[PDB]
Amino acid sequence: TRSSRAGLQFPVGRVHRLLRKGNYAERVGAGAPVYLAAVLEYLTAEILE
DNA sequence: GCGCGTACGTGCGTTTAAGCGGTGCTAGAGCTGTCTACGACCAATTGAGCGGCCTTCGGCACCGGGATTCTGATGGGCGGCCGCGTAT
Repeated sequence: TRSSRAGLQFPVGRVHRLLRKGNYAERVGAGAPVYLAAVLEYLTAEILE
């Protein structure tokens, strides 16, 4: 389930919703919620340490 | 302020390559046309997430008890007080 299937530490089923409610393009590409959680986690980790 | 030094502006001549308009070629943008996959939407169920509320062990810095070391009144014995004092 999202983190699982994706294999990330970030919420994949949270940024998908905001990107569709922000109202960016007409519909949303399937690519992004998942990809978009990934880089975010990556940045998150780069600072903490 | 002043004074020394030199580098950077202004000139001419030499030189080098942009800009002009001439043609040719085909690549890659733009259009166009059909399919269908993927995202929005509506539904119903489920647990991740937020407020509300209070947890426990480890680490900084203040602490604890027991043997041991150093200071003080005590005391017999060898010496010195020279000055009042009794005896012949």
